[PDB]
Amino acid sequence: EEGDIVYRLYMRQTIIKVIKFALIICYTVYYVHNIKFDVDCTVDIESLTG
Amino acid sequence: PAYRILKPWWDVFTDYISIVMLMIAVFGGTLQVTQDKMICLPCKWVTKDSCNDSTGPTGIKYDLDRHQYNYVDAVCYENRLHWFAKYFPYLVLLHTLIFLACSNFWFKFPRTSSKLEHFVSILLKCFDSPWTTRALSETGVLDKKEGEQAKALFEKVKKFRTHVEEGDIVYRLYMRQTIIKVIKFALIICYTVYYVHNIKFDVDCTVDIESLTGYRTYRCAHPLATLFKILASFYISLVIFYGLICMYTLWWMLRRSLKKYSFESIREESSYSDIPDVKNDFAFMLHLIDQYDPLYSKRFAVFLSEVSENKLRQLNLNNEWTLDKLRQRLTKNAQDKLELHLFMLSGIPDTVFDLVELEVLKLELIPDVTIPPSIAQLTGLKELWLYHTAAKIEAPALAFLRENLRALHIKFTDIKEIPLWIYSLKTLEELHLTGNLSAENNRYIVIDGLRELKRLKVLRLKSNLSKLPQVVTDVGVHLQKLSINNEGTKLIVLNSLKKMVNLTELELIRCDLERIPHSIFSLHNLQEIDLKDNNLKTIEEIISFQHLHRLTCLKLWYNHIAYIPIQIGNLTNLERLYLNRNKIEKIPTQLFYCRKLRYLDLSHNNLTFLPADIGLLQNLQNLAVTANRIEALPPELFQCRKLRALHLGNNVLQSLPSRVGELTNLTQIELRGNRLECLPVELGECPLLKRSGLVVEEDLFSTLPPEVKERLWRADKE
Amino acid sequence: PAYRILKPWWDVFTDYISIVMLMIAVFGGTLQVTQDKMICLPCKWVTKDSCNDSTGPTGIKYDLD
Amino acid sequence: LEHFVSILLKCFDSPWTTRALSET
Amino acid sequence: IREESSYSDIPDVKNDFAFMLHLIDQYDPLYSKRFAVFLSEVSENKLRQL
Repeated sequence: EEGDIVYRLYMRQTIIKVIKFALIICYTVYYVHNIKFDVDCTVDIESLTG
Repeated sequence: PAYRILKPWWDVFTDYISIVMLMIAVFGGTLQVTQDKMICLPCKWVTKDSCNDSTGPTGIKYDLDRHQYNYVDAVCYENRLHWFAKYFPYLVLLHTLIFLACSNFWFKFPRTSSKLEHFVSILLKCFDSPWTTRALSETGVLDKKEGEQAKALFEKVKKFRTHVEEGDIVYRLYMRQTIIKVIKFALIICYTVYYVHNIKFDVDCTVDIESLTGYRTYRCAHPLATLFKILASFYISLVIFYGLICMYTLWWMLRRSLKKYSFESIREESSYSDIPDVKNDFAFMLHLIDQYDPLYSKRFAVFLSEVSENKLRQLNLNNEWTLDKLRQRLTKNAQDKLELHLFMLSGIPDTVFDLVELEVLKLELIPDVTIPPSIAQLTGLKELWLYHTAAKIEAPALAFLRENLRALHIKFTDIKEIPLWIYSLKTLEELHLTGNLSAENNRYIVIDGLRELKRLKVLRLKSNLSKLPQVVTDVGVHLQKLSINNEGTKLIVLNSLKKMVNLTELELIRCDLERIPHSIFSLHNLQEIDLKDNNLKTIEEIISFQHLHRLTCLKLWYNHIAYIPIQIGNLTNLERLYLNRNKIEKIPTQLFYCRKLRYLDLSHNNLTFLPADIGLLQNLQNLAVTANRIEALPPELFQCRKLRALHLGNNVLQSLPSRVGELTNLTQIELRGNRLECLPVELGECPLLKRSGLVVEEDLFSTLPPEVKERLWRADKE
Repeated sequence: PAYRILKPWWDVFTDYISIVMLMIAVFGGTLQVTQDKMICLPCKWVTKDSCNDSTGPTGIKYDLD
Repeated sequence: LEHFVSILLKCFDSPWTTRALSET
Repeated sequence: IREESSYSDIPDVKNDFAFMLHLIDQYDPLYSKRFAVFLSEVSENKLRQL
């Protein structure tokens, strides 16, 4: 009757799951479009290849 | 098996973190193995051992074979690349392994493993017991089996406590373990953080091999540097978390000082105070189990209490003694009263009180007794004897005893064995106290409350008393018999005894009085007097006993009396007279005015002959003159027609007169210890005599006629 | 199951050491198998069966397959 | 060995032992 | 143990049964103690009486 520990932990657990969910949706969708097949890159090594 | 209970939460976190560390270790290792590449090229223009870094463009031509690139790769990988970037995952793997070894060592180490498995086995079989939950529920009738289970369990716990108390091995090893983990933590943080920045993607290396290639310097690239860098950051983060957990554990353990388990909370709460505190190597286990679940501590603590054990003893004792067994153990005593005598038990079996016919209860040397209400079943109880047994009681049983008791005997060492409630009683008729009734500067405080015992008809005290208590003479309105056995301690009477007008029998025994006091003459109702061991030499004062018309018995043995005063002839109502074991030289004839005498005992005096006046005891029935030096009996002895027993053995008789034939009612006679050669035939003339009753040596007995012996044979079985 | 009692502590340590030894054995074995390489080159100038060790630089040509 | 340890465990597990030891 | 618990009538052990006891002693002396009781003849006599 006295404890009240299980409810608190399950509460915190659910909250952590939800906030983590939101974060991963956020940055995943923000950065997903950057994947591409072809890329142009300028690396600046003249001495080794020209 | 069920060692989950041992492991605390921090141990759990350490375990899973170790698994994760091992996972990333294996991953980095296999990644290193499956590709192990570095990509090198030369540098044409050199400035300070480094690259100068100075119509479409065209590719550069170095004129090298594919295999030479691999050679220079291997060389620059071997030499100039830094060892940490090579051997990171191997080291991590090693570290994880030695963490886990430190973790599971004290389980796998046998000397402690035995103690642990034994401990937890005891704990689980204790927790599963039913009597535990009963005892806790308490805050009937039980099975024989589980009682013995519990008893065996108690002793198991006791020997186990004795066995574990000395060691202190587990605590030391756990201490060493934690310390190793912490110092190793610190070291790995140190050099890992010191060397982590050395990992780089690009490396310039000058190896000095001109002959094989003709180039001095090289620029090389290491693809996996970035990945190992992030893994190392992640690694040290996990490691930091691990070490903080270990530090918390260490701080807790060193702060708390666990060698003594305080235990005070349950004994304050549940009111089981008689449990000692715990010593080293058995407290630590309890601290751990407390960290897991406090309930098992409480469930285990119950067996440590002795009160619980005493109650369990009472329960087995109530369980064991069956009624049928007790019924056969009972005894019907000399007064035709059913009695039970018990000694040296742990308490009172409750099965006692269903023996409804019981009339006397005796308790001897039984500690911490409480009288239960079931005593109301013993409707016929009349006596209770408490020998060194203090007794508590509550009101219902108390009321039953107030209304249904006649006598109380107490044998005690001091006041602590005196129940205070006895003075609230009302139907008591006898009180018997054995022990000193007084304390320093507190004479007779123990008995101040006697006034409430308004029905006491007999008091006897054997208490080494200097004086007669005032309270006795105050209660003397209704007291009928008082008896003091003082064991030679001088008693002071001092004028109070005169108030006891109702007294009918007085015994002032072993009080070293040395003279019969004159207060006795006012006690006109006295029937019997006994003056054991008062060194009495002359008893002339008995003249004033002539007014005690019911005086029938005078008991003066083992004194120094030299002669019988003549006035004895005026005590015409005497029935019993004992003057044996004295120094008497002659018999006055005046004794034989007491013609209602039945019993006279003059054995062990200095008598030579019996006067003819012995014929005057017309009411004599039994007589002992044993162990004097009488040679022959006067004829007038046989004028006492009513004789039934004559004890004359162990004298120096030379002949037995024939007139023994006249004793019709003789059934018992002593002639043993004489130098007779035969017996007179007239012994056969006694009708009521039997073979068992003719008490004489067998060789002398054989001299009788066979016909007499046949009639004796017939007489016995009839 | 029941033979734990027979084994003393030193036997236990021997067992776990043997496990570790076998582990490193298997690892070295598979490592040898999966790459089994050595990388050789010639040496142009020889002195006592050993290398003499004697406009930008240019790569050397041995003309080998 | 298996026979020996069987004897040993059933001796340790025997009920008479705890009485025999408790008497001292 | 025979000096301590006062069961003197146990002989010393010979080869191939002593060695086992030494091993069990190295594991835990307690099993050796609990096993030692049955060797005594006093144990048999007392159980007969009981």
